[PDB]
Amino acid sequence: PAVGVVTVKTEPLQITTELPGRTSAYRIAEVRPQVSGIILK
Amino acid sequence: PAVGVVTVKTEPLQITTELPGRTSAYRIAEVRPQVSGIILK
Repeated sequence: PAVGVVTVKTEPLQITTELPGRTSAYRIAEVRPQVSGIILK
Repeated sequence: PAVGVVTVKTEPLQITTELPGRTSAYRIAEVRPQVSGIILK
């Protein structure tokens, strides 16, 4: 009986959440006419 | 034992994005009355 052995200790682990998501500008503005009428150009 | 083969001949490639693009009118501008009231003619 001789086996490869790895004695266990405390190992700091920074592995953490890998979770979902969607992305957005910021920077996610719009252009809304504040003056009404016909678009000339 | 002979074998069919083909030597290389890369270098000339043209790739493109082909797909059913969505066409649209150049300028539509539906006519939305600047005024209220009945439609005469």
